[PDB]
Amino acid sequence: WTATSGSCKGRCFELQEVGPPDCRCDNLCKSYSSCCHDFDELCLKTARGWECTKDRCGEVRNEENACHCSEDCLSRGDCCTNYQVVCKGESHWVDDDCEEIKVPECPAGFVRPPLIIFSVDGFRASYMKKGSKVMPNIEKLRSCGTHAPYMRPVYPTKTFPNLYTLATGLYPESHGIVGNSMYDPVFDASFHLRGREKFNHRWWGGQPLWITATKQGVRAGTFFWSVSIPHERRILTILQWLSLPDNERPSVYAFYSEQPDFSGHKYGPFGPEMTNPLREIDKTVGQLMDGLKQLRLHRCVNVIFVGDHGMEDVTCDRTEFLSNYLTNVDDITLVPGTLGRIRAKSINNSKYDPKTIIAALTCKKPDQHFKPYMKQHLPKRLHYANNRRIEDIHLLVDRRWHVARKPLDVYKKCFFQGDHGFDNKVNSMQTVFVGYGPTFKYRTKVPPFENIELYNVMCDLLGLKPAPNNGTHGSLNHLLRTNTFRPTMPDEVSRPNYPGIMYLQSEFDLGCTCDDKVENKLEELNKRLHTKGSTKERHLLYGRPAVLYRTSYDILYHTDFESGYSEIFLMPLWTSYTISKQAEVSSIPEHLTNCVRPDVRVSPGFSQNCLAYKNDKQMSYGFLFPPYLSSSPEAKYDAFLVTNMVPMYPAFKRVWAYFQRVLVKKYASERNGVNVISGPIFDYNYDGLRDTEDEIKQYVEGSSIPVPTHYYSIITSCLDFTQPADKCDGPLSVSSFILPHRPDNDESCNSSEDESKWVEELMKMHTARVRDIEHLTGLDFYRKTSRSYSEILTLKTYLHTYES
Ligand SMILES: *[C@@H]1O[C@H](CO)[C@@H](O[C@@H]2O[C@H](CO)[C@@H](O[C@@H]3O[C@H](CO[C@H]4O[C@H](CO)[C@@H](O)[C@H](O[C@H]5O[C@H](CO)[C@@H](O)[C@H](O)[C@@H]5O[C@H]5O[C@H](CO)[C@@H](O)[C@H](O)[C@@H]5O)[C@@H]4O)[C@@H](O)[C@H](O[C@H]4O[C@H](CO)[C@@H](O)[C@H](O)[C@@H]4O[C@H]4O[C@H](CO)[C@@H](O)[C@H](O)[C@@H]4O)[C@@H]3O)[C@H](O)[C@H]2NC(C)=O)[C@H](O)[C@H]1NC(C)=O
Ligand SMILES: Cn1c(C(=O)NC2CS(=O)(=O)C2)cnc1COc1cc(Cl)c(C#N)cc1C(C)(C)C
Ligand SMILES: [Ca+2]
Ligand SMILES: [Ca+2]
Ligand SMILES: [Cl-]
Ligand SMILES: [Cl-]
Ligand SMILES: [K+]
Ligand code: NA
Ligand SMILES: [Zn+2]
Repeated sequence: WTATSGSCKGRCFELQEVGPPDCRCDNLCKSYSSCCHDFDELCLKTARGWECTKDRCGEVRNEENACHCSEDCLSRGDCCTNYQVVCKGESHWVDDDCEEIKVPECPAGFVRPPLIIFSVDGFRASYMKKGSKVMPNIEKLRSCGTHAPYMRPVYPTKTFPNLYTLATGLYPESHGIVGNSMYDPVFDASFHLRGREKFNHRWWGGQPLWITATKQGVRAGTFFWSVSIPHERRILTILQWLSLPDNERPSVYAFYSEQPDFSGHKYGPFGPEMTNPLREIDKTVGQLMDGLKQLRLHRCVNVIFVGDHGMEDVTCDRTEFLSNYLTNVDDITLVPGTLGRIRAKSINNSKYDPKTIIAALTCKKPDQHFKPYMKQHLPKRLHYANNRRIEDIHLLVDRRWHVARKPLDVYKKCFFQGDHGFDNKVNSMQTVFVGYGPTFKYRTKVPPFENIELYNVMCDLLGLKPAPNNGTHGSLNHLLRTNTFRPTMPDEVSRPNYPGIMYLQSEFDLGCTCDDKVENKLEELNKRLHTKGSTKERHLLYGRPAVLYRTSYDILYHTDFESGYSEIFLMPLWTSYTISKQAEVSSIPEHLTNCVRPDVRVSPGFSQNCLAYKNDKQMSYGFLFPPYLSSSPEAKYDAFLVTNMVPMYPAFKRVWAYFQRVLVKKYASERNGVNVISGPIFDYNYDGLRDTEDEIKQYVEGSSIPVPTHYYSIITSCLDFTQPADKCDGPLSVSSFILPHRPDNDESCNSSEDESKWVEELMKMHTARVRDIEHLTGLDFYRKTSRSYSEILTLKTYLHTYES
């Protein structure tokens, strides 16, 4: 109950929320049924529209007008945005030449350049080129400022997840807004876009920019705009706030447009009806820039033009129905559409079985347009699991499709021709970034980056210390003229041991055999040299990874590879090797098929053993440095050391062997050599973070050998592929993956076929950033290169997406 019979006189769009049941005049007032009686009359004026005309110039102020063309309007801060153009012979901002903004050019009393975030819903990356002819203001921002070819959203590629990631620098799993609808079992409550539920603070985790700003003495405008406030009035409201006195004036502002998403849903991304919404957004940008120019702020304010997600072609007829797969279809609740999430109708149902639901959804139809996953099995690059609001069963829906429970759900609740929410690597989901202003670079292209990075930059732009987030601070320094954040490499926590030969063969009782007894003085000194690190400059190109937690580990050198061998996990944390373009692939000789060799540098008590793998009927083993890429028959013996062995499901060994036997050499040939770092990952609680050993849920039967949840590889080469990987003078090129270590290949529908037909496709789905691997391993890579640390941070954030 509000008492809506106070007044908004002189409080229109007040910045501090006065508290119920005083009546409100800020702009959530609408969403709470709490506006003062006179809010519309006083705060939402519309008379005479939004543009000065020649006849209004010098008018007598009339306070009923929506905006003013009277002589006193600039000092009152409420002219129509085109006032100077119409009434003072000025040029529209868009008609002026691009002029570099080397320093902020701010009115007196401005302590720092303001930041305006101009967010556009559903603005697909390719609109920048395809609509260029009708968006002159946006094209000027883009060509004059700093821009990327596109910006990668987070998954799911929906509005609230992406805008709140923008505001927090957090993955949806961490901020809590994991979809446009959710259930929180702990709260026992449901969240929807409609409804008033979404306004409860309990949903919204992390620390959004406006709170970061306010805690550190920087004032913010509103970020949420009521749907009934027209765009022209949101712009005027921002410009009015910008004429407040210095002690009252915000430094950060946001403007939000429901378009072009709104029309894209109706008309598809490139429907003829989409030209007009693009024109209208551009005109709104024009109003802001002309309003800034009137206030002498157009060379003072940093503007960020950013989208939340793109838009794909999606129709009613491209819908998969769970009722075509399950019989029990009425025992589930599906969160439907461009993703699926499944849980039980009743938690009083003890008969509900995830495993049978998954099996009933797996490769059941030959052209099936969705794939089921337990959420812990989703590609780690989605970071979509560590939240109670994300249901254990997930469906990744093919682009251009929907999933629904039953057909009646689609015609008792055709219309739409566009939608979004797919995998965030999908081209049609990519969105836009432009930064324009004194702090951004001039006429600069930057590579595509992820929207989780922007929070740190926005904090830099405003002199704020960012709250802890998923960005990599420094990775976007290259966007900025000044206000760079000069990151420093994290300190190594554990220093390695460098063991020599300390154990006689007979001290080992591992139940291993190798056929390796086959006796020179030239070749005697050589082997010694290799075991002491003589080839290490070839195989370890970017220094040793730093271990950023407390543990016990050994560096082991070999002719063909170097490893960091964990005494706690009984296997390498990392294995590093370089494969030149000219390298030869060989087979595992017949006599060496089951060969495993004790490592006389490492104690029996810190070694794996062969017996465990023999007794474990489900578990086999593989090798991190592949025997197939041995430099010589003699070097090959090194690859069979027990210190190179790792636990692997037979089904996973199909993947791993094909990667090691065929793909590494392919990459070396295409990229002119590669450096490979491979190792295990343990993420049993699916939080994206290295497990401690007391979190491991599975071991090789009857042993203390932990079973990895995933295997990674980082594959680096020279960006200038005329230079070999091992003699690269300039920037690097990387691709990485985090393959799930699964006992079946049920994820791959074509896995009964030869590996040449499915393995590479799996690996692409599980592409990863180096930084993803860093979080999962507590390692820090690229410690010793020629390159600046900011560049390396950019490289560590790169994702190879394999889109056309
Ligand atoms: C992306 O970046 C983010 C942000 O940097 C990273 O997330 C951080 O990870 C940290 C490590 O996991 C984590 O730290 C823990 O937090 C506990 C304090 O928590 C509250 O306070 C903060 C600060 O204001 C707040 O942000 C938190 O927010 C969560 O809480 C609610 C969820 O209901 C939501 O409002 C919000 O969305 C957020 O949810 C998300 O995070 C939680 C976990 O915090 C998830 O469960 C959700 O799914 C969702 O993802 C909190 O309100 C602190 O209590 C923990 O301490 C334990 O462990 C330490 C080890 O040193 C030790 O001292 C103790 O043993 C202690 O153990 C005791 O508690 C145990 C666990 O309950 C118990 O089992 C023991 O036996 C003991 O009693 C811990 O420090 C930090 O909170 C999050 N921050 C955020 C915002 O998510 C994220 O990791 C990054 N992602 C990647 C991939 O890098
Ligand atoms: C998205 N949105 C809506 C909306 O969705 N309205 C419909 C749901 S309805 O049914 O109520 C009508 C209204 N205003 C906004 C803008 O919100 C933002 C803008 C930016 Cl720039 C950032 C950042 N950084 C963050 C946000 C929020 C979402 C975190 C507040
Ligand atoms: Ca949206
Ligand atoms: Ca973990
Ligand atoms: Cl916004
Ligand atoms: Cl959703
Ligand atoms: K076995
Ligand atoms: Na399969
Ligand atoms: Zn939409």
